[PDB]
Amino acid sequence: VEDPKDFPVDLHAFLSQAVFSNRTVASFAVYTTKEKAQILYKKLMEKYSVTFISRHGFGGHNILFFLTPHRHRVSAINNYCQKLCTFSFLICKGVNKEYLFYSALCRQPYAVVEESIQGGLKEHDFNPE
Repeated sequence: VEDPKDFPVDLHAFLSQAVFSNRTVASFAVYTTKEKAQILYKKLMEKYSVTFISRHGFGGHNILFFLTPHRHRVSAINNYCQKLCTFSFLICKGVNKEYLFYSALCRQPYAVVEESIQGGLKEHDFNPE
């Protein structure tokens, strides 16, 4: 069983593929092992002063979703996360459709493991589609 090379395909519409873009953004996702995500949940929370972070389970792996008070390049966030990894896989992309992405991670086949605001994010926390 090979490690994933991208996020699951049911999330593709919500993610930015432009991983080398030098525009700064404020919503990110990471797909990695349960072990790395447990650690990164707290480390990213502190490093980037996140306004929200959640950790979700899928197929033996985890996905982190987080929002930041300041904008960052995806490559900077990826660089920080990759420092924890040698053999463990880790995919990091910007999230274009914040609430749609988070809400997909709160329905099967995904499960919320922990999140930083009690009750999570609300649809009304973002503009309507």
